[PDB]
Amino acid sequence: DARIAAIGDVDELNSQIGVLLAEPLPDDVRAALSAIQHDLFDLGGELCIPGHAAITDAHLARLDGWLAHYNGQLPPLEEFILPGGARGAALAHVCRTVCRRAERSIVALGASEPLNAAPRRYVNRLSDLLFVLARVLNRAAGGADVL
Amino acid sequence: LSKIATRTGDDGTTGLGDGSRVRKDDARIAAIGDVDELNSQIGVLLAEPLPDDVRAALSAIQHDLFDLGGELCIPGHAAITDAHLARLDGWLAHYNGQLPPLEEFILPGGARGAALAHVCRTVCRRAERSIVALGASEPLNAAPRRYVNRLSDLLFVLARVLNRAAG
Amino acid sequence: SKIATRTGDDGTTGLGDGSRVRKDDARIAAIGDVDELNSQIGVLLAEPLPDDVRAALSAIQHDLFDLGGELCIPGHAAITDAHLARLDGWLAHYNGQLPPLEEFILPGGARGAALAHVCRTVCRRAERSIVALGASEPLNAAPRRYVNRLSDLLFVLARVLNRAAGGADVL
Repeated sequence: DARIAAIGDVDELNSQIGVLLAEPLPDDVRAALSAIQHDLFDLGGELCIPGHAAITDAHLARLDGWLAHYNGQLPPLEEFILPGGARGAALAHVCRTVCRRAERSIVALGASEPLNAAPRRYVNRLSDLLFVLARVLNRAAGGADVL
Repeated sequence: LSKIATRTGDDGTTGLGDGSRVRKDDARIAAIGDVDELNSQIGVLLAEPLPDDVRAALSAIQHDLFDLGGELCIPGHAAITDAHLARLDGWLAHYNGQLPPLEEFILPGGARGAALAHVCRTVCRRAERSIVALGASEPLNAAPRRYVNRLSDLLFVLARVLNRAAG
Repeated sequence: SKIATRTGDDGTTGLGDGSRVRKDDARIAAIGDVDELNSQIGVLLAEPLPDDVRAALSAIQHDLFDLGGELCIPGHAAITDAHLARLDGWLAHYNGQLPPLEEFILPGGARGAALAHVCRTVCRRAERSIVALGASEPLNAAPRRYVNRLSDLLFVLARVLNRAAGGADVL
C-alpha cells in the first residue's frame, strides 16, 4: 500500500499544480510549474515500475537553480508568515502542503522497499520552491506575504 | 483544569450509524472523512460554469456520495446498490462517446473546471484507498470501492469534457 | 549523486527541540495536515468575504500556526481555554444568524461556501491525525478540542457564506 499511496499523492500534487496553472501567472513561473508537471509525471512513473528510474541529478539541479533564482529575487523572510495572500499565492501554499504530504508517503515507501533517493530529494526541493513561488506570486500581485 | 465545557467528540471519538462510538483515527472514520472530502471538492467544481449534463451528473453524484458515507457509518447497512454502479457505467459510456481517441498521456490541468475535476479525481482515488484499508480490518461489501473506482474514471473523462466546453 | 545535500534530503525533518524525526512519523503527519488546513483557509480568504467572516478566519490562521507550533515544539503548549472559548463564541454568534438545519445538506453552493466545506473536511482530516498522534504520544487535549470545534465552525460559516451570496444550502 505504501507504493500505491505515494503514486496517488504525487498525482494529487500534480493536479493541484494544474489548478494553480489555471491562474494568471508570471511567464517564468508558468514555465517552471509546467516543467514540474512533466517531472512529477516521470516521478510517478518511477515509483510504480520496479527497476526503472526517471528522476536524476539534472532534475534536482534544475530545482536548485529555480530556488536560487527566485530566492535572489526576494529579501530573506524576517518574520513567520501565514499561508495565503493573492489567490495564486494561496494555491501555491496548498500545493506546498500537498507536496509535503506526497513526501511523507514517498519517504514511507523508501523505508519498506528498495527506493532510489532522488524521488524524496526532488519533492523536498519542490516543497521549498513552492513556498518561494508563493512569495513571488504575492509580490507579483502587488501585495505582501501574510505575517 | 479547563473551564471550557466539553462538546461531543472532544474526547477524540465520533458516533456511527448506531450507538457505536469509535476513535477518530479508526479506519472506518478515515474512509468516511475522505468520501466527505471528495464530495466537498466536487462541490467546489459545481461552483464553476458547467455544461448542463455535466452538472446534472455531478449533482447526482453528491447525493450518491452522501449515501455512500451513510453506508460506511452503519457497519450493518447498504445504501449503494448496483443501480448506482450501473448509472456510473452509463455516464462513462455516454461521455467517452463524446470524446475522440486518447492517443497520448495528458497532465492534470487546463481550464479551471477541468483542473478541479482532476483534483476531484485524485481525491476520489485517495478515498478509494481508505475504503480498501477499511476492508482490510473489517468485512465490507464491494459496492463502495466499486463506486469510487468507477467515479475516478468518470472524473477523468469529465475533465476532458470540461476543457472542450471551457475552451 | 553529484548534487549537494539539502536539509531534509535524508527523509527526516527537524522538530522544535533540535531533534529529528523521519517525515512519515505520526507527529509530522499531524503538523502537515494542520498546515494543509491553514493553507486551504488561505484560499478561502482569497475570496470575497463579509468583513466579520474574514476577521474570524484570519484569526483562526494565527491559531493554527500556534497549534502547529505546539505539535512541533516539545515542552511547548499554545492552545488554551481562551482559544476554545473564542471558537465557541463564534459558533454561537454565527449559528444564531441562521435558521435551524431541518435536513442534511450537501457540501457546496456559492464558491466561498464550497471552499469552506473543503476546509471543514481537511480540518476533520487534521483532527484524525492529531488523534492518532495523541494515541502514542502525550498530548494536551486543547489541540484536539480546537480542531473539533473549528470543523463545526467551518460548516456554520459555509452556511453563512451561502446566505450572504443570497443563495442557500444544498439539500
